[PDB]
Amino acid sequence: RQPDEIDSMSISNASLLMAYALGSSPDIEQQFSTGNTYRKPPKEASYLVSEE
Amino acid sequence: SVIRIKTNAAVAAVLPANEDQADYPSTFFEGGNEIRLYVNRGEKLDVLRQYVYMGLVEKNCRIQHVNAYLYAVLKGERELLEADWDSFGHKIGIQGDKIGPFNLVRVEDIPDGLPDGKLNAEVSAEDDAWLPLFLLGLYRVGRASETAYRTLLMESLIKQCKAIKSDWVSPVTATHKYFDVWGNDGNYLKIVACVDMFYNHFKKSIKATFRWGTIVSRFKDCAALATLGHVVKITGLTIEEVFTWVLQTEVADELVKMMKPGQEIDKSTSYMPYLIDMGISAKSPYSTIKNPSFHFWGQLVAALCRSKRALNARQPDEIDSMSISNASLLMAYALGSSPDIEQQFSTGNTYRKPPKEASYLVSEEPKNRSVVEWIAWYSDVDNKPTDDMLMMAKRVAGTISGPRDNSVGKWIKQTYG
Amino acid sequence: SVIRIKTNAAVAAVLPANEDQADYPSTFFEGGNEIRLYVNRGEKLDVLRQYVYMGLVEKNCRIQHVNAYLYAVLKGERELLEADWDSFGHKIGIQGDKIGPFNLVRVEDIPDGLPDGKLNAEVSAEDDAWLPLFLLGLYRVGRASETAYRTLLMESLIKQCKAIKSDWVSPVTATHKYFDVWGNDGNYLKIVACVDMFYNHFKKSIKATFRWGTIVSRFKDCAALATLGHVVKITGLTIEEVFTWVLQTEVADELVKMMKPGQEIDKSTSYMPYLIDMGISAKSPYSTIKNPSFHFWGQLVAALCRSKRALNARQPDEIDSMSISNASLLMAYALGSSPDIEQQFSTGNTYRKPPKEASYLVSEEPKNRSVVEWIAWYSDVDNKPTDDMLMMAKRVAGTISGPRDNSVGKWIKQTYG
Repeated sequence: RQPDEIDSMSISNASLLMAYALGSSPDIEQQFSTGNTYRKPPKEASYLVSEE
Repeated sequence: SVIRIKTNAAVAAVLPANEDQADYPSTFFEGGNEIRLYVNRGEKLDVLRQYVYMGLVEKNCRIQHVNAYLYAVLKGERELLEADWDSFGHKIGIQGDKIGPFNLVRVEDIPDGLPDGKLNAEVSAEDDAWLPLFLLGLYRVGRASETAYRTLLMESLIKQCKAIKSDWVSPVTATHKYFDVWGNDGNYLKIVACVDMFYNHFKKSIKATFRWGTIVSRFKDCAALATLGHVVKITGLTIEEVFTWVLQTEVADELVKMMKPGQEIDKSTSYMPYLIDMGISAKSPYSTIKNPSFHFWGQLVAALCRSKRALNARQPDEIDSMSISNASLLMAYALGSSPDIEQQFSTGNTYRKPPKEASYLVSEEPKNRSVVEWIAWYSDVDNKPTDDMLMMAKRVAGTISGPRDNSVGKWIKQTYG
Repeated sequence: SVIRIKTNAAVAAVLPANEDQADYPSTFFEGGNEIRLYVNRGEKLDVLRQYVYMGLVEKNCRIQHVNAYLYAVLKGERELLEADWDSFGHKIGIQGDKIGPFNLVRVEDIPDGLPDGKLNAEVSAEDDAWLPLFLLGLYRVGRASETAYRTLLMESLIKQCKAIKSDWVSPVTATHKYFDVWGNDGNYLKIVACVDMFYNHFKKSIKATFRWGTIVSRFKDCAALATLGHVVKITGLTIEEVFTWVLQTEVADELVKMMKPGQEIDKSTSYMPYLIDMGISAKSPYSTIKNPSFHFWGQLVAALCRSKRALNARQPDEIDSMSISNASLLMAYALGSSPDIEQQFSTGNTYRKPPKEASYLVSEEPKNRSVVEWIAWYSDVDNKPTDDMLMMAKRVAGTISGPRDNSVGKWIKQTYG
């Protein structure tokens, strides 16, 4: 149920920003390994797609 | 090193309500080494078989009768041990002696519950060929609730109409569910488990036909192990190679909890598969419900890999479905971009002789199935699926002629398609 | 040789629940063990012939009667052994002797189980031209369960209506299945196997017509051998060349276990074809269920090579089908891109006269069927099928007018098409 008398216009906007962030950066980290490495992350600086 | 949360003035620590854990089969045998069966022993076999045979003719068959009879007919069926049989520290039999079907559990005398009524019918001194098979067969029929409940009784009647000569009236009701009570009796679950584990060891014995209706008791509520084995066979990867692809931190903790060493999950002829029916453990940790976030992973990977069996796997609500589905498509699109394609036999010729020229920059798609090379490749696309990648997902979506509701097949249709 | 698996702290055990293997014909007869047919003898032939006819006219034709009768009527049909007959070390007959149909197995008189009842009807005593053929032929009707169950009886009725003169009453029921029980009797399976193996050797004998209805006993639960033989004929490759194409590491493992040397798999005059009916093994290693991933391989290749029988080949659940289908399509498109075209006869003229080309830059498509040239060719396209390659797959998809509910026939239509 959508609760009447809330900032429905703004709360829906903040919710979409959080939902689109979880999908654009999923919980994607390897866990197990057989003696192989860890993708050696070099900490990216900037992608110009949407500076996402 | 926990991270504290503050606000515009002060800290506000947060913790929600908890949830329940699971039990393990091995912990029960540290002080309570012996299982406790309770069957009525003292009445003669022929009197017990007729107490059941008139309870079977009536849609009102009590459970104390079926337990007392099955202990009588199935107690002399001893068989030769060709090799020591010892699991979880409780040895069952030394080499060269005949053990019976009931030496797997201590047979304690029943609490005073001697069966009432059901006056004996005519002489059925030859009906032991089917009676244990029928009463054991209702456990399989007691389970199914859908139209398979109709199919199984017809298959069960064939198993016993073949048993005597030709004639067999069918006392069993077509659709009444009075024998569903039998699955709630803890002693009846133990005798049903003893018949299956015993004849799984002596598969060559003539009485192995009784295993119908009790084979379902083996590896019960352990579907998470079947999911791990299903992924290994369909993916073509080794069991170790499947573990490296567990891209979620939460899915690994659920996969780790099932792998606790001293549980004898490996090797047959163990007490672990029958942990629940024997009472060895409540709510088995290998059940699908106890580790849902791992159950969706892999089963979705098997789907995307054209399983057709994973498509009817109820997607478990309350998991990181948005992220688990992304790791599955990357794993599924890696298995198709590097098929298990290696020469095996040879008539005297050589191999593709790869010289490893650093890499090809077409889409720098790795030519191997190693997770490390693929995760680094997937980061170049900002961890968002590529065109080609969604295109395979629509190809898998086209095989789902009709999904089951709220299933993995519905998930592939709504998300990827 | 297991590899170790770590996480962010510690190692994790990597073993799932196990499963069981199959037996081999050679391991039996390792002690010199004899097959032991166990049938009740000592009763007169004519009374057993009448005990059977007075059960056959009714819907209750018990099997102890048919076993005792078939041993009586069919023991003495001896035939001229023109050459030594020796399988698995247990010699059957020396050259030049009258042999027999029942000397392949020890007679081993049964513990007293003599059939009761069914008093004799009128005397025929000359109708053995059809009676063994019907009871042996009724085993074949025991198998089919669909409308072919009706078609086989029509073939059985014509075989015996022609047997007497013109007249033939048909005691057999049109559809009742009281004789489906007969296939579970171990003695009946042994006698039905002896008639087929005996008359497979003496094909010229007049009583070889009895072989109808027992031919189903040959290579039973050995469909993987029929699949391996089918690919050699449909693809046109030599049996050696088919082994070289096994692009999956798993498909090789079934062929290795299927080829165990001392099993007399090649020899006709051997005990191997009757693995199930003779009791030599309780689970043939050559069954389709015992060798998955090989059964999907080849049968999909036979499909893709436009075989009409492979389309109804049960796709084995729980395999790496996504990878096998890629290797299968690559093999099928190689047989079509270089058909066996070498000239054979000649009037004194020559052949395609190749002057050592060694390299054409069209698509470097090899002109031969060697696996090595195709694997290197497939590696240049990153082990993904080409346009031209899928275009052949759509061509095979258009001939699949209607698939059954699953199997490879769904594969060519659903994925490649």
